[PDB]
Amino acid sequence: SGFRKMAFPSGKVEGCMVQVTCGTTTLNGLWLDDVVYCPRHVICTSEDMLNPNYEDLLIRKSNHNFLVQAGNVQLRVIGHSMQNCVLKLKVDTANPKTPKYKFVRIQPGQTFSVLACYNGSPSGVYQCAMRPNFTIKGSFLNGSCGSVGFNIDYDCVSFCYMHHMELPTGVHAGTDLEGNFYGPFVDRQTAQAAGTDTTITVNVLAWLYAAVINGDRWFLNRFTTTLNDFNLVAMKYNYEPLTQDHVDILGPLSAQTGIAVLDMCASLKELLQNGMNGRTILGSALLEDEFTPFDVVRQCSGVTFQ
Amino acid sequence: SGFRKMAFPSGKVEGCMVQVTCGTTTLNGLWLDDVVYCPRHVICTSEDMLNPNYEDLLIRKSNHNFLVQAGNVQLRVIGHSMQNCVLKLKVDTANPKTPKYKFVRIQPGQTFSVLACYNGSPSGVYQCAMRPNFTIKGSFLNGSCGSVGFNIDYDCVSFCYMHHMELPTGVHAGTDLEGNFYGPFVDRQTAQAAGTDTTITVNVLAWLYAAVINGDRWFLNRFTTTLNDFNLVAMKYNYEPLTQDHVDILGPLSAQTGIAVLDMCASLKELLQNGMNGRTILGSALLEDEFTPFDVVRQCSGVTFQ
Ligand code: NA
Repeated sequence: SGFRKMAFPSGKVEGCMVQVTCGTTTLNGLWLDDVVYCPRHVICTSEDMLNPNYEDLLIRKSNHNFLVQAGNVQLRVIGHSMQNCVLKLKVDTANPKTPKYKFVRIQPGQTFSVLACYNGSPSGVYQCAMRPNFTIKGSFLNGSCGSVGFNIDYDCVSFCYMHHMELPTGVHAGTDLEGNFYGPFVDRQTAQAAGTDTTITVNVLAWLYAAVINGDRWFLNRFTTTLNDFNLVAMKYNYEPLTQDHVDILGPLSAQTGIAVLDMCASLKELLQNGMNGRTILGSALLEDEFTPFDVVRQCSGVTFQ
Repeated sequence: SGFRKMAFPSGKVEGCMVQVTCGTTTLNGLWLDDVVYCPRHVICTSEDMLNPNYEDLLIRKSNHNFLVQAGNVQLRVIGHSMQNCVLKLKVDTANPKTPKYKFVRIQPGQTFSVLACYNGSPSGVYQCAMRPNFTIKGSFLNGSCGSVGFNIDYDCVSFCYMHHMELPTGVHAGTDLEGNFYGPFVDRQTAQAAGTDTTITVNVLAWLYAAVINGDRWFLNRFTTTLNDFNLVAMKYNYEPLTQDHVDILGPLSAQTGIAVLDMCASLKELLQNGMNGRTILGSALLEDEFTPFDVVRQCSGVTFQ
């Protein structure tokens, strides 16, 4: 037993990380088959970043202006193209370590692992959630751009995130692997409003199920509620509305614990209205929302990869 | 910017994980060169765990009683030997993915990453601390036994932990890679008391420095303390005594932030006495003690591995 924030094993992603240099800018690229994927702002200086015309900046670059290094192997660039906010650098060599993969665009509230990288080399792996406002609360320094987020299902790597920027607020924004930003963000060093963020209600509930399974039960109460009643409370506390689809997703955890979702909603409601009275749940003095129902089932059943 | 509980990239360790089955018992092993290392209780049934004579039990076992799977391939056991609480299974094939490695015995309060595994298959990676009482608060399901803990220094994997036991109280006990238990624990399914745990003071200070570097400064004050007077208060809240060795270890973080160690101790003193009063530090409602000073420096300056 025990319950931890767990990242996917990073080995299949480590084998794909490369360094991309264009003029004086170096960041990270992802090498799958004979294509290297990286943030288009590799072609920008910090001056260009205030108001970049990517089309005109890219027209100045040839294949040989892109230095791509995989460990010590120099790759040769034989094509370049811009797709939305990503550059695709065609190289003359297939990555022999290419895992089975998919490109996926994740929904807000979904979790993924980030392999944080500098100069094409891995520094660390951590789990996070795509906030309802399509930001992530990461650990990204100067040079981390091109670091990717992913899920692993047995042998298949689903790439869902590439890192592009830090907002002035110190939260993180980036794209899917087709180069489309999550949220309204743009690859320009400018003031950018993220949404009002909200708590991922179905994730908090999943983690209350996790707590019961590990023997934390103090917050279980003799109340029930309705969806519409619970949702009036969720709106007051800036929690995402709960839908029947969310109830259906929680059903296996309901079945295990013998606690009907609406009874667990009545418990969450009392926690929102009364606070936690300085008590903890799974070693947290806050309600955690960065575990999906699928993450709680995975960690509580013992699913594996390779 | 941003600060996350970051694990080491796990690729080097993934290539070393195998499955070891002896009769009804399956757990994880570590394949380095032509040796597979695993918990010696792989030779025990649940029935045997009550009072095993390992010497006698190991005598009844033949090489071919040890089923070793490295993915789709079965390794041939040609040797079995006991070192303290680890079995070394000699195999006919050296691991071609053997990284540069050391075995190291770590100190209470030091941190490491765990590659959690089931039936030889890596399932996830997390960073934890060796508690002052030599337990780890992990996430370990039936058969996660044999999962290892490690650090990386440049190119060399330093293995420091193998998981052996889930204590009845729900924390975890295990050995160095020479099979010596951390703390007073034994590989017997028995009631075992863990010592009184304490909070890792030098780690909480390191994490307060990480907070300031990331723009969380509300807990700073213009109060002073001697090491001796801080320790009188730490003693009251079950915090480890802070030594000069500890103050010296925090010096680089003092130097970067311009906040004297004893000034940060004056801050922590205030935090223990008045609590956090509804406020958070780096997103946490509690004081975090699973970051070392070294962990904060390498996260905050973007150290990488190859
Ligand atoms: Na721990």
